[PDB]
Formats: sequence, structure tokens, C-alpha cells
Amino acid sequence: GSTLDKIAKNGVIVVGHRESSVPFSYYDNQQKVVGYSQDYSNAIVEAVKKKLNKPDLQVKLIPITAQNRIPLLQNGTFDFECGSTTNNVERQKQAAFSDTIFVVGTRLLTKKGGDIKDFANLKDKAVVVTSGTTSEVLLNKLNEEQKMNMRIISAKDHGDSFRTLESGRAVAFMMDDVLLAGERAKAKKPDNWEIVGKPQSQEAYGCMLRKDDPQFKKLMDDTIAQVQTSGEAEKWFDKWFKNPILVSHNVYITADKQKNGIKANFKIRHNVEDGSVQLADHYQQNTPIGDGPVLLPDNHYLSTQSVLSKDPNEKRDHMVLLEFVTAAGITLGMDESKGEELFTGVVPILVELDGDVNGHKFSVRGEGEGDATNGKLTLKFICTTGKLPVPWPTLVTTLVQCFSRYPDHMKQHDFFKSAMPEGYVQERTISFKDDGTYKTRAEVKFEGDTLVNRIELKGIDFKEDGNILGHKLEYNFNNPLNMNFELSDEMKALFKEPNDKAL
Repeated sequence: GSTLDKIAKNGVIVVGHRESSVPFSYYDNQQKVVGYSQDYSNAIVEAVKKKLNKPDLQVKLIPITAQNRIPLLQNGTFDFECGSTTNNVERQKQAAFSDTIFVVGTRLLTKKGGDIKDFANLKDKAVVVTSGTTSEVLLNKLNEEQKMNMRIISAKDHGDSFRTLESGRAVAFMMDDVLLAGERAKAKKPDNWEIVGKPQSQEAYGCMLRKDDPQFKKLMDDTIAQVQTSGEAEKWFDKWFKNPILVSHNVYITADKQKNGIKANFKIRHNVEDGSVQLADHYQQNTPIGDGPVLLPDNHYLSTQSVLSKDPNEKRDHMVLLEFVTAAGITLGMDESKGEELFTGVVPILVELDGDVNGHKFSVRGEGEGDATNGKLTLKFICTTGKLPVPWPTLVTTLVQCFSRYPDHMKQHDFFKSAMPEGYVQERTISFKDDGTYKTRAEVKFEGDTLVNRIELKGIDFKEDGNILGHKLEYNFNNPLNMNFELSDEMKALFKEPNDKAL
């Protein structure tokens, strides 16, 4: 048959999407799947509705990784994906690729004051690469052919590879140039990094679909070709690759079978009013309060973003917070509670915090609602002791992760809801770089119908003239990213003449 036959039969089109392929397919500030490649997916979805003449077609999404994107495509769990999947002949034995939507070149990322100008300069030096990529093959081929005596480091992913370069453990990072810029956009100081070298190869990114389906491929190729030749694709490029984009935070969770709980590690980069960044290092552990059984999860992360605003009719020191959380990082298809039912509806929230920072005592109270079904939070906090001695953004992470939306395939990894209604104890250590430290102990539990979060906070060794006690932090909670990636001549030529050839 054909994918269009199955779509018209079931009345649904299932779209596969990456979870953290910035800026091709990723979660934005509201946990919505956006990106340059996701713009092609929307156009393809609209073209399917017109081809089949079914304007009421349902559109459902599914998160995919490089692990399960081919098996789940082959058994029909989803119909197509538009992200950064590279077109090659090996994958063409397993599936099909649409017209190319992005062309890259394998180059080098290096520090701006070094000696790395081209690939020949890598001789006798340590070069980092991401395992499994074509760059690892090309870099090894160049090392063996030219006898370069290179110490090649193969890291787990691109973030690991860049942090190898950022820390100085390698002199250059070789990968597709657009992914080098993506890792540069998330750097401590993106201004320090430079893309150099002549491309060792060209790689083509294409939307993937099932093999031996010319009907569905023709529709995707026709939709992609029209978007590119008409100039709509260049406008998408400038919006995503030459303009600021909003990205979610990631809270990585690991199990802790010793204490029947979990641990968490993440960093928050508070913006300073002078343009600099105040780093906040979060170390977290959660222990169940009751003796019953709780869910112990595999390694996964929470995609979180919070919007900070002000009540214009509130005279007290306050913070209005909207939060959007989703769980991610667990491969659907390759993965072997009572409190979950307590969050099926909208749950009232009460937050009470007693704080002590360098002797400055204060208290904060918060009300609102939690929607775990949609992974949504809305809360208004008020400093009941008068003025807040610390900036409001420093207290955001301290002031109820049981309201995160765990998708249906991840529900067995939800420790937070599983510890309810007895709840859990949340202890944190927040190390502000070149400043003081927060020490937090919180009890999160159900008091009646209300989710309650009582916190005791102690802050020590803070500079009275620092970014915290001096109120030098901006009233926001995001770090806008800019790829600063120009439209290459290959991308211009591709938009003029769309094709689906592997490179």
C-alpha cells in the first residue's frame, strides 16, 4: 500500500520529531516542537490534508531518537520525521529520504587565538569527534593516510565533544559546521570559538519516510521543492539560524537505589544586567517520605522553561510564574503508580519558604494550580516579610516537579508522583559561581487536596556587593540563543535546484 492510504484510513498522520536537535526540531519555551525542519513538517502535514481532502485530519506527534527512528518508522508507529537525519546509502536500504532540506560541510571548531587554521594543523595534536558520525570516519582516514599522529577522542554526543574542546582537552572539534555553531551558541563564551578548515565532505539532511512509497515521497518532495524555490525556506533559515531563539532548560535525573530516591544535576545561567552571566550549579537529591514503593527511573531529563512576569496591581514584592515541563530522554520501543491518579486533574498548590541569607531573614508564600496532564504551572509568589533580599530568579528552582508531564511511554519513570500522597523530601545545594551558596531542604506532599511545598533555605558566604545580595540580576529566566550561521552557497544552490541525493 502507501502511507497516504493508512493516513486516509485512520484519519491520523503521526509525525516523528527530535527532542533536542537545535534548531531543527526541539522543545521551545512552552514545550512545543518547533524548528527549521519542523516548519517543513507542518507544510507536509497541510499538503497531506489537501491531497487526501480530509481537513479534519488528526496530527499526533512522537519523540524519536537515532536509536528507534528506523524501527518505529518501519512498523508504522509514525509516518515521517523532519529533523537532521543525514542521507546515506546505508539508511536507504532501511527507509527513504525526501528532498534535502539542509547541506553541511565537515569543518573544525577551534579557539580564536590558536594555531588551527586548516586540517593540516591537526598534526601531533588532540582532536575530539562525536562517536558514530561521518567526521570520525573522515578524521581517522586523514590521520591514517597522511600519518598525522593525531590523538583522536570520540565523545558520546556533541555536547560532550564541545566540552572536551571548551575545557582544552582537545584543540579542535570536527563535525558538521551547522552543529559546530549550535554547540558554540550554547558555550560559556561563544565569542571565543571559530569555525575553520576546508570541508572534508558534504552531508545532506533529509526528511525520512518508509521505503518503497513513491506516493508519499512525491508529496514530500513537491512540498519541499515549492517551499525552497519560492523563497519561503530562506525566511525560515533567517528566523532559526540568524535570529535569537528560545530554548528550554534540561534537568537530568538519575536513580538513587541507595536512598530509594533520585538525584538531579543541572546548571542555571542567570543573566546579569551588564551582559554577563551568573552561573548557578544545582545538586539535588529526593528521598520519599512514606515507606511504600516508589518508582525508580532510568536516566532521563526534564525539559523546563519558566516565564517570569509582574502583577501590575500588586504593591508587594512578588513574582508571577508560568512554567511548562515535559519529560524526555527515554527511547520508546526499547525499554523494559497510585499517586499518578492524584494528578489527573488540576491540583491546587501552596508554597511556603523560610529563608536566611547572610543573616537577612525573609519569607515567601505562593498559590496557584498545577496541570500535570499538560505539564503546566501557574503560581504567584509574595514576599510576606517586606522586601526580598535576593533576586527572584535565584529562588525559582527552589520554589514541585511532580507536575511535569511524563508521556505515556515514560510513566514508569515518574518518581515524583509515585511518592504521593506521602510525598518526598527535596534537598539541594546551589553553588553560585564566585559568590555564596544556597542550602535547601523541602518537603513536598499532599495536605488535603492541596500540593504543599514547605522549604527551609539557608544562604552563606554571599557578597553584599555581589550579583545576588546586590540585586544585579535581570528579571527573566531564559538565555536566548543565536546560531549566527550564514546561508552558504550550497544552500542557495540547493534552494534553486531541490534534490534528494546523498552527499
